[PDB]
Amino acid sequence: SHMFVSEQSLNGRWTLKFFPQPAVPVMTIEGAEAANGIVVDAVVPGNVEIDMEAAGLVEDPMVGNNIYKLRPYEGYQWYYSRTFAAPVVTEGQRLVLHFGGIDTFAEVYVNGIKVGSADNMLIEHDYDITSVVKEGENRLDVIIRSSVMEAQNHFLGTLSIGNFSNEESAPVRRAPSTYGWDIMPRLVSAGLWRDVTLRVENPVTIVDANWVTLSVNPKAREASESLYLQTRLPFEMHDKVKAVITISRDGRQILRKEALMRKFANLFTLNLSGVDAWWPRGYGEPALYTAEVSLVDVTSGKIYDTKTSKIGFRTVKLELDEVNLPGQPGQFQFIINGEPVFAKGTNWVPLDALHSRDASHVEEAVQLMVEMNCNIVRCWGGNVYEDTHFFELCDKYGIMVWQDFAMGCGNYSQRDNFAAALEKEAISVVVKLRNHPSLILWSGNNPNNDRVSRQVLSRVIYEFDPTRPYLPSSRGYYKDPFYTENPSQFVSEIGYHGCPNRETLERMFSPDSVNPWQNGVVGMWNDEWQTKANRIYDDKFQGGRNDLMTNQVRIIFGEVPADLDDFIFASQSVQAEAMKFFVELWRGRRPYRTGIIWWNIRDGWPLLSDAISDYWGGKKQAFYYMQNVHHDVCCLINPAANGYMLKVDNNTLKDFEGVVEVKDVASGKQVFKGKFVSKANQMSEIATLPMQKGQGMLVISYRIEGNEYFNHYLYGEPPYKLDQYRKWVKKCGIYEL
Amino acid sequence: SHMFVSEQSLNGRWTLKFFPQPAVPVMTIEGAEAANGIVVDAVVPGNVEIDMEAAGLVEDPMVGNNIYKLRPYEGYQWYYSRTFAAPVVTEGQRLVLHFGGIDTFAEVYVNGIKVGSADNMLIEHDYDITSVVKEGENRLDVIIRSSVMEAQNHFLGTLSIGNFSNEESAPVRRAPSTYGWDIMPRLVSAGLWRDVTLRVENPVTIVDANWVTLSVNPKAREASESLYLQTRLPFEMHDKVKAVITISRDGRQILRKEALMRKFANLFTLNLSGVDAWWPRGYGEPALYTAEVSLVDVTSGKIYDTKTSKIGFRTVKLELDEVNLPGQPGQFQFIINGEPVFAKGTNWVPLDALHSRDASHVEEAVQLMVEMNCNIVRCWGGNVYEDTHFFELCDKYGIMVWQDFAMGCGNYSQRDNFAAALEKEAISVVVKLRNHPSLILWSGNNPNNDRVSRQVLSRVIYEFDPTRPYLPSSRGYYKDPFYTENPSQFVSEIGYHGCPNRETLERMFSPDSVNPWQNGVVGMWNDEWQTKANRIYDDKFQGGRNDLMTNQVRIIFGEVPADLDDFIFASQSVQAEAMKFFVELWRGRRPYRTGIIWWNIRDGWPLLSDAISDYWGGKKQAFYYMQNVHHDVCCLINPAANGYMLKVDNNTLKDFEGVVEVKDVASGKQVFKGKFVSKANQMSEIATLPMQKGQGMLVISYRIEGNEYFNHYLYGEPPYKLDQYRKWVKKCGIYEL
Repeated sequence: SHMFVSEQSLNGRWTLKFFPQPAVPVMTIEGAEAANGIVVDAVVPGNVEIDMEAAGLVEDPMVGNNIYKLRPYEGYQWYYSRTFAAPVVTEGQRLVLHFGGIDTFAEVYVNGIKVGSADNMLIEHDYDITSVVKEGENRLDVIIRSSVMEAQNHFLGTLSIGNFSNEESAPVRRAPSTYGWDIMPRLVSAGLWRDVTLRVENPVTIVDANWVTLSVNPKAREASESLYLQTRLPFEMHDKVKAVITISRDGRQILRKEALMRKFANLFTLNLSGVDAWWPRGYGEPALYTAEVSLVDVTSGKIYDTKTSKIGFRTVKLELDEVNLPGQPGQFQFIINGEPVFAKGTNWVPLDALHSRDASHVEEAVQLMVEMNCNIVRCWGGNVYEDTHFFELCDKYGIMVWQDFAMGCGNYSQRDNFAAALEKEAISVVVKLRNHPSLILWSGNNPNNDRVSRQVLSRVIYEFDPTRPYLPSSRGYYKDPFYTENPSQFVSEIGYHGCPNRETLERMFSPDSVNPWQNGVVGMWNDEWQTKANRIYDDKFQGGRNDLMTNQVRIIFGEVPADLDDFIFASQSVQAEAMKFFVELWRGRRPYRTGIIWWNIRDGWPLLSDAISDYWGGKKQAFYYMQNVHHDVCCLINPAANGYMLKVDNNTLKDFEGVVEVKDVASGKQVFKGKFVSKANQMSEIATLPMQKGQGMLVISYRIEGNEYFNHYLYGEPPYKLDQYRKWVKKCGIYEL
Repeated sequence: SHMFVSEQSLNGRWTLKFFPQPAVPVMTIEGAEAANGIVVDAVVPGNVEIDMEAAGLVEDPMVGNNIYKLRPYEGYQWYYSRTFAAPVVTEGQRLVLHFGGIDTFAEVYVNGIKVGSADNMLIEHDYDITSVVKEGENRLDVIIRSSVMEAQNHFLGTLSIGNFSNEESAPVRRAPSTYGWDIMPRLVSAGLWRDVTLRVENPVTIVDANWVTLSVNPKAREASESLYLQTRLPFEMHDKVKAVITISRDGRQILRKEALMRKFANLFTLNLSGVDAWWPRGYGEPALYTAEVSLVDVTSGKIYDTKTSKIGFRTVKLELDEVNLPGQPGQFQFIINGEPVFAKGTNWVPLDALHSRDASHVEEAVQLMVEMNCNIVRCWGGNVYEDTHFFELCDKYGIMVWQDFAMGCGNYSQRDNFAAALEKEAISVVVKLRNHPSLILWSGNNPNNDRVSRQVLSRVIYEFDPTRPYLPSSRGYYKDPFYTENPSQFVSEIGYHGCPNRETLERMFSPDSVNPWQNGVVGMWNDEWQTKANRIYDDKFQGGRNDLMTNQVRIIFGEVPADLDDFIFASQSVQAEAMKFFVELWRGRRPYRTGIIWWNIRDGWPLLSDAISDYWGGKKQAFYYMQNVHHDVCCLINPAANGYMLKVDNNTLKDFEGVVEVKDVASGKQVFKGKFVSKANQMSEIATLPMQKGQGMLVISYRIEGNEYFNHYLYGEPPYKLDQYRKWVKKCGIYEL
């Protein structure tokens, strides 16, 4: 919330004219209107493929192999055009044209006069159009050119070629996943994918309100909060404007401070009483306070500007362990408000290949994490930066955010132009997000002499966010020593394949391609299944990523099921047991293990992937398994040398008592029953259970403070029988089918 | 070989107009034609002094003191002018004006319109003149200004003044030796010293074909070769062009791979069978393979572009030792294809002061190294970068190349402008030479905080050549402890003075200046002998470098001879014994000693220097002495504590058996005869020979695999008798007089 004098939306219907980009790209209005192209109605915010599908010119890219039919448009130009009424601009005021998203390389014109040249799809773009606006009807024209073709204006270094990120992505500032990944389709797309507004500022305005938590005392309910305020202040207004700072919660005023404005930039330290600290989920309440600052004329009482946001009193420290594998990553632990927190959460991928539809999915997607009880989320660097509302939800629901700078698999340019473009991007995104309490870490996500991670991004954090840590860098049987003997205290990007629900299969695949076994030969994937797992370019081959699902089914159940529903249950049960085991293994091996960020919670396209819920919200079996091992206090079973260790993990700051009962599901015999005391913020061992004979499943039934919780442990050695496994799950009564 | 649509030569007769540079340098065509100057016929490629000498305006600078008469032209401007027919350029095609060498600061005009500004004589210059070319006769005009005068456009730091490299050389990007060195005349010169061509490119063209040897297995006859291909590819041509990669040898195809072009930049890995590794001389064959890549239309079969070059499957590592001297000079060894190689070779200096005649000397000069059996050559930083053909010869003949970035004695600018110019130069020369297997190392030749060596040049290698190492930094009696107790494992830049042959003396000097003793007083050099020493500026003085020659003759032979022919044999024998001892000393002290690069093999002006062959190809006595101690397997004698140690060195990967016989020349008495086993790639000790009485010479005769090899060892203590030494050489029968 930033109360300008006025904000007028330019969202709505525009005119979109597209045409193949000639050898000399079109950059002027005259050439854009003279170009031979097709004109359709467009929607802003949007993507050009959405407007084309509305016009009936492209088929639904979410179906079959229609994604490849968008290939020719990667070399097209896109000419947005509309008219707007000029807002009222009195003397001294400034008129700002704001684009939250321009994908990507575009020339912006107001009344035929160029006002800006854009080169980054991940950050905002503001242009002062005060001197070009006219009375009455005005013209806004944006000529976008081909992003793929922009790559050929650069010479790539050796290490920028041959990586998993496309070479076209290396020299340009766009979301690397747009060019194609293993979990994301190739849809470069284009268009104005976020809001376009007209803002009016007074000569006295708030440039930036930077809120920084300097100290927090959760027990005394105190906190010292700093406000680094920067303003535009004419000298005639010096000593005549005052800043009104207001901290409040639920309409109740906590603190109010007034200070005469004697200079454009000031630091205000607010020592607060009766305030609670912001905590991630499990460790306390996500206490948020409304922080408002206004510039008010001391005489007339005129309000020149107001900046409002919800802050959280919180400190973060990244404790790098350097005695146990100091050279290996993952040897770190987050310290929030002085307390070591164990992290459990998901990786955040694109919400949609057509990123204009991201905002409409943020609410549901964040609700998936709230149901899952994640206390952390790592926003993948192959994706765009999410908008303010996503971080607001993470503030409200107490989910810590690990933000990677937008860089993909590979090494990047060491030269001045890429550094200047990346520094401009880093300064923009940091200034935008640095006041959210959920944000806890910046990551360069990269050999260690790399100018980008070890200089440009680090230098921006040093000057513009010194209170948040910066990290310059980040599949057969789940019980393989590759997982069970992994030394990483903090593991991340750990996934497992799982077939989507049949309903999703029948919706993304053509009816002939819904069954995966082309010509009935099991193990052989038809061309549509191959595309939906994701093939980036239309190549005709057999095998690849799809062979993972089948291989995993054989390892656990001996044979691949021919029945499609039996194959879905088999594949989803493998993903469900594997993912649950990984979380239980890291939680059970505290205090050495410090966190686990799994991959991933939600797909951004109808796809066969490692996600536990698909693009249309269809939750796989893994989602419910994971849900029962993400509780604040979770009773679990880990393998032991001569049996099974029954443990109870506590990701809170309070102690708990309860009773746990483990029994074999097939025989009903009680293996253990007793009271347990789970001390706060630690793993507590209950009892070593004797080894069981053969295959089977144990059911864990525990109750804490009058609430019933359930879990299970599959013992024995695979291959198991799908029907016996099904019958174990059904008699266990925890999960459905 | 880069098959453009067409390449039309502009070499030949041009018009040259020269005039003194006024205070405001002429930079436009109008001022160039208006300036009062002299017009002569010129030849491209060439130097302006060559054109003037053809016009009878300057005397032969290679004779006497005529080099100083070119001084006034250091302040002149040079106006090249020519007409050319426009090549055929169809739609989409691009016309490129290519200059392989512009010395140096020049404004390039095509039809009166400026198309480029040049500021570096060491790299190519390409200008897209498509938009300025006209049908029919076209005009090409180049206005070069004074290089010396360009220096006064900069302010020099303290450490750039007083060094041995000229202050005029510090802020400009030219060969530092052009301004004067101890072994090179001061001839700044000017001109288009390399080819000028017109190239036509298709819209689909090859930008760069970077070949990199990823792994080699010399005994399996296998190797994995990577092709980093960058192209220009219009989007309409995406998915419609294929890359045809062809590895072959002697017209026999080894591998052919076709790949559809889906993006402009790709990495192709070629795992090859039946291929041999490239080895330096002695360690194996210089196996070269023809690597061709073409961009072919999949439908029409049209070939848009083809890039062909001869590659070599080879790996290189530089093993830096620390157990010994603290990262001191020489404490390293080259590891080629996993085998530690002992380096023996020469420093490479300018082939000509008028560098347009370099190319005409490359064949003969490389053949000097092949006759010498050098396996390495260090291209000196005071020289220009050699062209493609010189590296092709080093590929063909198995001579490793240690390339120094062009930089002279002294510290350089730490500011942005010089760093940006050097980065552009490094990027240009690295991309040009990074596909030659002979190229083995890049060197900054620089204190440890220097921006140039420890940042600009290092960052370019890190991004554009990560498979080649980068090194940020590089008497009287030859038995003085200064040499015999030198701790450098890899010695380099080690030389000894030697008077040239008499024919070179009679061709360099005036007939009265052929004898060195002015007015007959022995030891006093006339003004012409002083000039040829090289003396950069015409300052009259006695002594200097020339006193080194006489001093060495006195130490070894007690007195300098009066007869010029006896003085030549005395000075050349000193140089021959001194240089031979150095090579034998380093070869005999393996494995601690890792290499020796001596100075030098050839002169690039008619000069009195430490070279072992002069500018006109006259081999001094040292050339033949050296040739017999550069054999792949060499029997040598080193001094010992209580005698002499007969050793045999092996710079190959094979074993050799033979018989060696050592006997005193004067007497004829056998001192030793026996069989030896020279094990591969090491120094092997044969026998400790007993100490001999007084002065004399031992002759070493060894036979290996039915071949005849010879050497000798001068024993005793100087001064010797020049006649007695000559009788020893004549009775040995090895060397002539």
